[PDB]
This record gives sequence, structure tokens and C-alpha cells, in this order.
Amino acid sequence: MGNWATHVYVPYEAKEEFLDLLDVLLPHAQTYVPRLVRMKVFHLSLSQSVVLRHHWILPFVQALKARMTSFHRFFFTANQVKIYTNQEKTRTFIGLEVTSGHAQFLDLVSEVDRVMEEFNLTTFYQDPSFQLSLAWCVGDARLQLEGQCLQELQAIVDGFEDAEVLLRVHTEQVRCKSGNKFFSMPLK
Ligand SMILES: [Cl-]
Repeated sequence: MGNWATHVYVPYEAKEEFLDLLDVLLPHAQTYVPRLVRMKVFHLSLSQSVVLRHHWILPFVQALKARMTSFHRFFFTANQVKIYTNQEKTRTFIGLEVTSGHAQFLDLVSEVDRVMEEFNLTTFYQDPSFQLSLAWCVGDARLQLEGQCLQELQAIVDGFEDAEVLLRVHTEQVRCKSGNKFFSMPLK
């Protein structure tokens, strides 16, 4: 059956305005670190990447559905640019950290963590932050991206006028990736 990489997140339903903004942010960042790559899809993590035995994928998804189904949609703000790495410092990310709405993400995490525990999986990061990743690169490029680049990225974001794109984002769904499979579920 195998063990399958499993991750729970909140998709971000990117539309043209956001993608066009990223068309400016990413080349800006690439003047500092050319090898940055745009994310293909956008989401905010609610869990670590864990592994689940194949037999438990559908039960895990159904456990999530049962919990997530009662959780209402909500609004968040993600307009604070951040540079971060993975734990091993072998990948660097540019993302947008959630400010308003963080508390609602924490409530989602509390439910996901319960499902994780129900299946013996690791619960969420001990220092929770939520962020919408925009781009990544191999290696540790924090020093190149933090400082002037970050400030300039933030100023691009701060100059962006349509509040619905980053300032008042209305969540819609939670999704669970397991291997190559993606299981969606609505928020109320
Ligand atoms: Cl590079």
C-alpha cells in the first residue's frame, strides 16, 4: 500500500489580480535570487507534512471532513512579506504571513491536530505561524532576501490597492493532500 505524504491546508483561490501582483513581486525578488521559482498553487498550511499508511487515507480524510464541515468561512489578512526556510535550511520561501484571521487559523489547526492525534500523527508547529507561500528556492537564501529585498517587496504589497486580494481574503475550503491525491472539503 505504502506510506503517503499527507498535508492539510487552506487553499487560496488565486485570481488574476493576485497572479499579476506576483508577476511583479517574483521578478523583483529574482533580481536578488534569480533561482526563485513561483509556487504553482497557493495555500496556507494547517499541518506538518506527515506520512500516513495508505489504508488510513480515506478514514483520515473523512475524519477531517467531519470536523472541518462545522467550521465557518472567515476572513484573513496576509500582506506581511516574510522570508523563511524549512527546518534543514535547504529551501527558502517568500510568503505572506497572516495577521488578522490568525486566530481562526489556530482554531482550524486545533481541529486538524486532533485528527492528527487520532491517527498518531505529529500535531502542528510549536510556534504557529500561517503563511501563504509565493515562491521558493533551493538552499538558504535568507541573507539575500531579508533586508533591502524584503523591504522593497513589502512596499510593493503595501502599494497594492484591492483589499479583496490580500487584506480581506475569504476562506472557502480545507484540503488534504495525500500522495498524489487531493481531498477538498468546504467550510461553512
Ligand atoms: Cl540564484
